[PDB]
Amino acid sequence: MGAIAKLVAKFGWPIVKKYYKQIMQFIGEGWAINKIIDWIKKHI
Repeated sequence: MGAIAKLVAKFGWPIVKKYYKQIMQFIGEGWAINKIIDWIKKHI
């Protein structure tokens, strides 16, 4: 528990919904907790 929420409390609800096709799409494999974070911020 707490896979996508990690990006919500960090970035924002409306900020994760835009990159939901990537974040949740990555975790499905075996990403880390220090990846999706630096990833989103890097994109935006």
